[PDB]
Amino acid sequence: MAKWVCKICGYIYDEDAGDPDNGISPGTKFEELPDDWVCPICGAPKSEFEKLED
Ligand SMILES: [Fe+3]
Repeated sequence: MAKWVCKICGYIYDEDAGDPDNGISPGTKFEELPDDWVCPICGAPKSEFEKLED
């Protein structure tokens, strides 16, 4: 699945890994993340992520 980078800190949200420590099971697409999910490292909102795709 896709990977998205936090433009502030460089954390990669990997849809295959999810973010289970913050309530997100593996396989959750970035668009399916709750509106108040933030970067687990720096706290940036979803708006600050970019999909790693051409
Ligand atoms: Fe971040």
